[PDB]
Amino acid sequence: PFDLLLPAAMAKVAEEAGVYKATKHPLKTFYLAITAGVFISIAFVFYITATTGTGTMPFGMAKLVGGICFSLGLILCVVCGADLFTSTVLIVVAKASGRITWGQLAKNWLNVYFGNLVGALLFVLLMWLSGEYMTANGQWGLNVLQTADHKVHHTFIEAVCLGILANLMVCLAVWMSYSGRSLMDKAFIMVLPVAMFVASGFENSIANMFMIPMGIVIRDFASPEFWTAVGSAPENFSHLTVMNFITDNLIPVTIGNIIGGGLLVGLTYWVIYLR
Amino acid sequence: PFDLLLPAAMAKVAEEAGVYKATKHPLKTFYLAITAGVFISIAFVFYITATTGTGTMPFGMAKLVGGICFSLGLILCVVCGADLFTSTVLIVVAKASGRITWGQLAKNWLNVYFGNLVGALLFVLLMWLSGEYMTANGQWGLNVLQTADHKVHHTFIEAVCLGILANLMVCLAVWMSYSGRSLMDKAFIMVLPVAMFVASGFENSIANMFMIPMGIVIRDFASPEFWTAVGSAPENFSHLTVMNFITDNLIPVTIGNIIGGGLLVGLTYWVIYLR
Amino acid sequence: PFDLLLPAAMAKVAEEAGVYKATKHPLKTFYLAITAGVFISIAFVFYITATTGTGTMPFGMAKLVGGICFSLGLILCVVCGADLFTSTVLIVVAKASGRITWGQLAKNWLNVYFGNLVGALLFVLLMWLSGEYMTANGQWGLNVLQTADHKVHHTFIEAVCLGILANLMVCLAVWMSYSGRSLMDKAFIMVLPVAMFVASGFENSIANMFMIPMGIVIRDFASPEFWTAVGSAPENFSHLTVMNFITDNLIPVTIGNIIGGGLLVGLTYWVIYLR
Amino acid sequence: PFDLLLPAAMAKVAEEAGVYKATKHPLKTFYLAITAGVFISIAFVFYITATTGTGTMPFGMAKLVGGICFSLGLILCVVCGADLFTSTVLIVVAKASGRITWGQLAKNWLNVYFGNLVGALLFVLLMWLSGEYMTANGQWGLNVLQTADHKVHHTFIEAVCLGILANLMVCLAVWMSYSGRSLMDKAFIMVLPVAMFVASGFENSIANMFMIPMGIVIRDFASPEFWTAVGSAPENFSHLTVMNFITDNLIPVTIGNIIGGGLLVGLTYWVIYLR
Amino acid sequence: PFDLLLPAAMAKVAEEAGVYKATKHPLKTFYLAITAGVFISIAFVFYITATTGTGTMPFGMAKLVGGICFSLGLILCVVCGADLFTSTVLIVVAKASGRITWGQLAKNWLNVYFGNLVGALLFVLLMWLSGEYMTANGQWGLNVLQTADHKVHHTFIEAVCLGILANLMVCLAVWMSYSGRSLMDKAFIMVLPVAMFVASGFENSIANMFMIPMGIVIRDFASPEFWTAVGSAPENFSHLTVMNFITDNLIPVTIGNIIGGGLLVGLTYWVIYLR
Repeated sequence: PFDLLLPAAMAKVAEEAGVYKATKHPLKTFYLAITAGVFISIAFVFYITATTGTGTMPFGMAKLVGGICFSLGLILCVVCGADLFTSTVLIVVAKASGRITWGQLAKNWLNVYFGNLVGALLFVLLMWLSGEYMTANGQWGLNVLQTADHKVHHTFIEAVCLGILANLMVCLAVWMSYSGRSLMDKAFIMVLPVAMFVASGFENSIANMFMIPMGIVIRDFASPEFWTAVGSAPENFSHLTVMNFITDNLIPVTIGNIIGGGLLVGLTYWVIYLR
Repeated sequence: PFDLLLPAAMAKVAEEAGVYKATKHPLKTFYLAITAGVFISIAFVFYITATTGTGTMPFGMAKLVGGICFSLGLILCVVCGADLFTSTVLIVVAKASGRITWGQLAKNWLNVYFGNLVGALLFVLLMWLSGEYMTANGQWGLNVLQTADHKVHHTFIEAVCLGILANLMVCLAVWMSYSGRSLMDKAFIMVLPVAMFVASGFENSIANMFMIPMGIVIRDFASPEFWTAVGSAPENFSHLTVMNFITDNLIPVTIGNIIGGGLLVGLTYWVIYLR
Repeated sequence: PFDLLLPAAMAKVAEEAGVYKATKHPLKTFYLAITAGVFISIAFVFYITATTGTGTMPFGMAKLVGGICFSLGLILCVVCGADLFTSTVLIVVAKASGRITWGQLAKNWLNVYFGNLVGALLFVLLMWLSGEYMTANGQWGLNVLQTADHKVHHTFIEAVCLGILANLMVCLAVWMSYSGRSLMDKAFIMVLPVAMFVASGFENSIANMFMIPMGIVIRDFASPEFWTAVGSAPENFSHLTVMNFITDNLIPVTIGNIIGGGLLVGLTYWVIYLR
Repeated sequence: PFDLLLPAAMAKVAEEAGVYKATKHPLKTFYLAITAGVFISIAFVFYITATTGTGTMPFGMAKLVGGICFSLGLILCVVCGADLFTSTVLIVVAKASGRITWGQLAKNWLNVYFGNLVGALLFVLLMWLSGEYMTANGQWGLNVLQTADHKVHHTFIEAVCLGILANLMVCLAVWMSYSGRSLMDKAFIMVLPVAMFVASGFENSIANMFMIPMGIVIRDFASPEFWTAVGSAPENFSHLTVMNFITDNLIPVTIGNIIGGGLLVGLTYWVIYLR
Repeated sequence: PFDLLLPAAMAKVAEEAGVYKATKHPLKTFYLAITAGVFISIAFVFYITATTGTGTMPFGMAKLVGGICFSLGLILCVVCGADLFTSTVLIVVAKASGRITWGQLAKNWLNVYFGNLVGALLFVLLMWLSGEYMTANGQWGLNVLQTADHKVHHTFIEAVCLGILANLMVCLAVWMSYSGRSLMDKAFIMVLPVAMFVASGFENSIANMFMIPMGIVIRDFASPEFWTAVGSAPENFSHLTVMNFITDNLIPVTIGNIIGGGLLVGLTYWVIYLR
């Protein structure tokens, strides 16, 4: 009563949440994953808006403010009960406890991944129809294009490790929020961990599902006035391809996400406490 | 007790609030809508004051600070119980639940819209009688004029999508505040979502009801000293017309507001939880 | 229990506080008004200290930081139970409810006004005896002089409307703090509304009771070294006169304060809820 | 329960705390005063570290950040139960109530003053042995020397009034923290009042007990490399003398501290409420 | 209930936590120490990311932001129940109380130290495999190298005193967090004390266990493109050697850590309260 949960109780509520999320109806899970993807896309839009025009600003300060803005998406995911893949990886605790089977875990992960992708694509369509890429004389679109272009230029091991580091922070934020008992203890304990992985540049698969397709759409369908304003051409971002997106980024970053989240946070604390 | 509300309880308190707001007396609803319009105009005044003179400042940082300042209006609307149209669209949850009829919804929406417009006009009159447009050697009035001029230059589909995105954030902030149990959990969970839509540039109909008429009034009745100080002439803002305001902005942004708020937040969560 | 007060309960605690404040002993009211004036003078000293040297800083950011600093005075007034005139105007709710008479209201308002003036003068004497006007090579005194000089150059209608807007924000902050149940919900819900009216430039009579006499004292009794450092002369601020202070500022700003506070916040919510 | 304390209860808990602190064992009081002096020295070290290199930064912003950093010391003093002289002056409430005698008050004040001085000297020794004065190519030591040099150049009446203003803010912060019921309401209500007196330049005797001896030690025992880096010589700070420290600063600032704290905060509220 | 713990209760919960941590199973202690080292490495990564490119920024502001970012690691250690050596030194309270023996204390300290080192090395390997040292055209790696190089250039007495000061702040933050009763009172009371020791430059042994080996790895295995971008050569950091790391830094900083933490915080408060 009125007290923060101790780590053992944190692990037991994590186990219970894993069982609850794994036993939910597939259609409800799909809808919640769509909302989670929409929230993550909202967070990346805030990040891009905040970090626009900060070239003269110091690198660390601008990235820190961008991460503080980006934490809104995962705060929304936690508060609104949406199913985010980075958070659904933590059902490995319930899997190890034996309360859920491997088939339930596989179905939940697939459903949440697909729903997150659908939500990210829907928000990409909305963002493009809004005309946001011409903000600040095209600097918003240029920021989107540069952010997307940088993510497609990583090695397999580098992408895997970046995904491990990103899902480490996301699952640590979720685990810490498990201790909170109010809307504020479950939101303010989650700004710094997310801001770390956003400012550092760690790669999140769900966030990339919004980022890279947005960059591809802007590279393809931008008006010539946008290119004239930004002083660049589409051939400067030729590497922004769907196949390159899925191959150079999606698979390695996703594999790193599983390895980080449900091996370095879920399983380790299950071993420490719930074994 | 002492715990944040779970999403199912959040949806049920949203339904109950919708029924309560739809069954209120029309005169009380009109007065509360007037207060809500006054609060929204207060928020836009804070935004304009904060963002004045930030041309040299980075775009994202200045817009983020402006949004943080702007969140005060919706915080006031939630705390003081005022009826804001962006929030009254969420009575579609109670409509879908069957607790209220279509006539009640239509009457509530019309009354709240009219009251918000009346409150915005009253605060426009107060702001003009205050002489605030000559602050910082006319940079306050110039900021108001530029903000109003930019909003009148959007396509129908772009305005509709911008309104969808704005009401998405507003209704998401309201839905998240439904989880809080104190004045602080119902205020700090609402700064970031509002700051997102303010910094990004998403269009809110109620906020525009204060913004654009203020710009028209300043364009019409400004002293020649103000124009000399700002180095511009009224013909530079010829497009700032009442008919252009209602046609290019009000109808599309309002339609986008309904489509965002009571289709992408209210109905989706009613389907997920209250069906 | 553990929950924020609903607007009806907020209005009833406002009514009860009005009755309690109107029925207090006159000497206790005088002492509390003196403490309130001291707190308001403390807030203006923080504002001046924070905004010193921010000429190169953007206008909005500097004024926002100054308002955040200024909110300390009204936070102190609320927490410590001091009687501030901007807050005592809200006893019009209890007057309309019939719990107090017109004579009690008049006596309370006069006593609180006189006590606030006495406290502001005492803090002016303390500030002058401290030697603070020579801070930053006289930039503190120059900031005080410019702030005082700008306030004496407003029309009657402009001053009345500025006072209306200022007391609107002050009474709205008090009304919102009525909802809070802890020291933090009653302090953080009060920073933004005060910061708005401070950054915008709205005129508060009690704050001006410290500001303008301080400027007059500095204009009169400053050392020639201060004038040499600031590169100005007393004849540059000839308009800073006590008669000009009371006539151009005190009466119109005070009348606007009553019209804002106990007509646009107190009476409107009494009509909505307590009628 | 769950509610902030009303001013009458705040005064009664202040009286009870005064009796408790006055009736404590002298050795425990001495140890707690040593810890309080260490905490105050920690706060001044944070202030110096934060304000180092901020010459190009605006005066008010840099001093505000320095005060926010400095509030940590008094937050530590309140949370950890240390006996700080600025806080022990408030036992005048219990003295006026008759619960403690004059001898107890005198012994408590002397013991706390001596313990604070001993703790400040111990932290001065630790800071010198750490080698911190060579941080940022000697700018840390130069900041310490300038801060110490400015404090030794005040008139008796100016020093007395500055001490009155400083202890006013410190005792007001303590009195406001008496209302809080958790670690957060007793810490966040204390940042702004302390930041005011730090940013403004009001003189605290305990803080000066760390500041000035540190400056004397740096002036005496600095390496010639430090002087070469800072581009100055010890003769530029000849006035930094122990006798000048105790005569020009310690006695007047301390007398102002008593007059502020236990006449303008303690006795006034005892008269208002506890008489 | 709902109230912050008084200092006597703070000391008794510190004693109980010491007994609990000293009586835990060695393998669980090792795993928790590994997680604590990972969290500390995460905090140093945030610090490096935040402070990258802030050469033009004022020294104090940049170091303050870096410390605010760095506080995340110790917040994670407290919330997640990890065993950090700087925190395990406080079991000297339980040792003095007689509840645990000297052998238990020695075994706990050795196990926690070894686990922290293993976790720091694992995160060093992950950081190197991520490729983070090429961020901002090698400015991230240059910041890491400079931070590591500066720490290897301290005298024995200076390193001992810096460790004393660092563990003072860490143990004071832990002791203050013992008073909090929620996730927020146990996190926000811990940002300022950690930020102090990070901004000032006080040396923490566990943090150095991540910092210096990372610098050695970057100095050894960096690509020539990184050196070309940063405009430097490995011979500029020849002193970055493992033997120099353990001799010039590890032993003196660790000894200072024990002397600070479990003599100046644990034993002093045991003497004041628990004797």
